[PDB]
Amino acid sequence: KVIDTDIHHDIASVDDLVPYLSDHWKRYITEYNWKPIKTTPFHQVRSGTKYRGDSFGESKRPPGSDFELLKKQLLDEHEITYGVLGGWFHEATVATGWFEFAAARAAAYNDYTIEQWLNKDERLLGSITIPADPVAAVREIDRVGPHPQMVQVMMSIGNFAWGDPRFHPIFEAAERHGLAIGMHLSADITFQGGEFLRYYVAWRAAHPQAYMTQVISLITNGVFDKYPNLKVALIEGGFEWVPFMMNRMDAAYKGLRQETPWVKRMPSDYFRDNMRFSTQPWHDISAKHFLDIIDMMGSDKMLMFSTDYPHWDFDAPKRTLPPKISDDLKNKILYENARELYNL
Amino acid sequence: KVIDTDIHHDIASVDDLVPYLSDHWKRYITEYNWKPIKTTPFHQVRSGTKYRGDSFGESKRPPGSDFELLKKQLLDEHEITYGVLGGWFHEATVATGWFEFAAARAAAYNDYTIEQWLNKDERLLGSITIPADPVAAVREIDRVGPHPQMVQVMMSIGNFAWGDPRFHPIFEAAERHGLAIGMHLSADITFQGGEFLRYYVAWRAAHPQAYMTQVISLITNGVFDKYPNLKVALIEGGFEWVPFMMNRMDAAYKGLRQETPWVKRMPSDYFRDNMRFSTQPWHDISAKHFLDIIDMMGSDKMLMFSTDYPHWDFDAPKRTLPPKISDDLKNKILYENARELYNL
Ligand SMILES: [Fe+3]
Ligand SMILES: [Fe+3]
Ligand SMILES: [Fe+3]
Ligand SMILES: [Fe+3]
Repeated sequence: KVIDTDIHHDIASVDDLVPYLSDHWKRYITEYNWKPIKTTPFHQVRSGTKYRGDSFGESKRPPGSDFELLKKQLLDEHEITYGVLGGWFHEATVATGWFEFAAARAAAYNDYTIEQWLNKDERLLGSITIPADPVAAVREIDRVGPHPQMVQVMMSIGNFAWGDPRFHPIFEAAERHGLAIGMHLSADITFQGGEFLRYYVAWRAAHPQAYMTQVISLITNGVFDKYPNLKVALIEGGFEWVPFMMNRMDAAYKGLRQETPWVKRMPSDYFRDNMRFSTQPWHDISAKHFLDIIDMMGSDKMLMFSTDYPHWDFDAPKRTLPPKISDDLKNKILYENARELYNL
Repeated sequence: KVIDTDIHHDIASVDDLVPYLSDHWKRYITEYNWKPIKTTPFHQVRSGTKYRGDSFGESKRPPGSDFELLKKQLLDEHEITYGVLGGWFHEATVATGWFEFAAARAAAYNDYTIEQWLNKDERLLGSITIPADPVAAVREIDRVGPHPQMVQVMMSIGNFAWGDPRFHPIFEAAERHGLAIGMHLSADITFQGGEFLRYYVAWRAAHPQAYMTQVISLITNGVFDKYPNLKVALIEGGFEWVPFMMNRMDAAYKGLRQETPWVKRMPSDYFRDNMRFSTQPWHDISAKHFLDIIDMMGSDKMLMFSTDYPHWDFDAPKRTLPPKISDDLKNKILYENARELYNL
């Protein structure tokens, strides 16, 4: 009855990666003291920062890194049929130097998911962590993509556009392996002139813009005309802006499609046929206003559920959707739209 | 019946500025052959580019640089009661160097608008062109803001955020003079990583994001708590995304408001009380979807109309709103909302 499309399991220590790195790269952790950097100059102004208070546990363990707490607190407690692990490994994809090392960690992150998460539970599905280098990412996708519980290539949203023709081999590898594209913000997003907007509360209100840029980038570069069977899940960008983007791009393309002649359809088509959007973070939306938005969308196949466990704005699956919506809709958003996406 | 809030008068050539510049800066046009730069690597793939086919006339004159044609084709032809001239002078405001000269051009642009446009027709109103530097921007507002037909300070949208405390002296100087803030895109907006997104059709699709950052920046830096009678006109960024941003910022703020303790109201109160949005460019929208957007806004006082004369996606007043809406809403969008905004 419910498929969770955004779960952030984690490593509890950078040392969890040493057992999967070649001996060259083991040194960067053991001897050269490599730690992952995040560039966001701010965070949630609350105790427990980005997490639920009850996700840390008693062993001082980073939330999301304890498999057993994941099982109890989320999979069992909230009756999850299938959870799509997102990871907390975006750092390797949005890395700004040491790209060779970054590719090594990508493979290392995926070994850790397969061996310490996917293989320990049938309800867990995985996303492939990739470096941004298209050659290495195709090489990683070919490596762990054949895995049966691997459903998604994770294109972490950074300060570049995935739909650029340089990354087109990565989409082809994912279609050649029956995978969807997941897309989730990273913490490094900046905006015009590269500024962070001074406050986390402002940065948080802005970052759906980066999601919007990626859908424009996928559509205008003809990614969906080249691979019309590829689907892309936008995870945690919201969805209330979606009818606006559909209308704007349709109107833009009615006058000017000759600039990108490889785009054969109307942009709102690729929204219905090739893209899914998570409902998290859910905000109090009346059932009248929610149904308006579905109607402005022209489909009920486009929304999916996610909890974002273990993050502070966690959404519980029986407490989020407006109660007055049809059970048919309720089941499509809670289960069917995702199940179709992941061939589940 | 109609107040047009986006009209783009222009100079015919950089020699129109020379009478209004000091001798020092005359030389930059006379001897050093200065020409404004725009950085956009693309434009509309169409004959006439960004302009209407009938806007050039037969003089080879730049569209919108011809007072008499603007009168016949726009003010008279479409029966405009008041036009808010927005100019095409954002280059001075979004200048990236030679700032001292940029201030001088700002004044010369305003001198041009006053002497050759505002003082030649009573249905015309003006925006104040400013340099970005807040000291000299205040100097210019003080100098030309007392002109009886100047209703707006033009805060041209580039690759920075106007809500920054750096700029608050400009906000204050507008309110002290009884002027609103206009906010219109530049040619020079980029996005994540400072990229342009390869095709003008993509760039068109994305530049509403920059409007989104401006309204976030205004709220979170407390511009409207500092000046609660100050109103801002987002002109040509669209409006169908207004509901999503009001709810996104309201959800953020319920939980994180102590980060910005100067923000005393709810974000969506500022949207209703402090912000006004243009309808251009108008995309077909059903009557019910349009009314659902207004219900979602919680106010019928936020939408205004503009033609965007002389650009290629010009809207005509008798033919843009949903033909099924009440005369009460039609008059509020076409006239009343702007008339309250500009104390007209
Ligand atoms: Fe997430
Ligand atoms: Fe989150
Ligand atoms: Fe305009
Ligand atoms: Fe325009």
